Amino acid sequence: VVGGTEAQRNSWPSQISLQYRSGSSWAHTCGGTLIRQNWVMTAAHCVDRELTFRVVVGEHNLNQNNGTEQYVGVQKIVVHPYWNTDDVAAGYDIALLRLAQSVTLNSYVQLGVLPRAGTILANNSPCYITGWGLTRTNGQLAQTLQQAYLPTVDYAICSSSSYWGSTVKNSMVCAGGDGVRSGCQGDSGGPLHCLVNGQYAVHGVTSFVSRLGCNVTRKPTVFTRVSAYISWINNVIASN
Repeated sequence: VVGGTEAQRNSWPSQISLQYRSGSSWAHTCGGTLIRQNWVMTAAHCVDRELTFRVVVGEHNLNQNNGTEQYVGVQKIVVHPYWNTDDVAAGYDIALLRLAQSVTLNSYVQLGVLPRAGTILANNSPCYITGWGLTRTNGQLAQTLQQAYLPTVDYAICSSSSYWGSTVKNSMVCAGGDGVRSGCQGDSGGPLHCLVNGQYAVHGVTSFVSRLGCNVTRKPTVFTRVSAYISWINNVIASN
């Protein structure tokens, strides 16, 4: 997250860190949202590499443990069947991870709230992106979980020629694009949390930013629209 602030440790308890095995260690690569005690929602593109993945729930500072972490292996990966790695503009950038064990819920570890199927946000709706992604274009991952206020940019604006043009689809949510705050590499897969009727719900799965940089005016961060995939999510979980 470029241009954000450190979150409170209990603000975003559905946020997970998706990590891969790197030698004798583990490295954060992506975010995700805990959606059952044994299922995480992330971006398809985060799992294109055939790596060994784990999920960390309750995490806050990737560089300093505080005793609220739980670590669990990824047991099964179900990528959206229409995802194509070489065509992120086509959409379908979503995947579900079944965890090896169910995590324990507490004030740091909670299920994310998903929207009802088909819900679209009015333009300029209030949302926050969260994650450990780069804090500057070509920078480094955050140590502490970051948040940034990123109001939505509706489809009509986001798909206009000076924004994302035909790269954005109605199965996506755009947010931000001021040139100051944005997602960045390493935020992918994580949530866009939007305040509706007094409650935050996870309306987005971080999918892409511009090739030119993370915080780029008229290139809002682009998320998979969770509410386009409710039936898919429920069908995968019921089948597995």
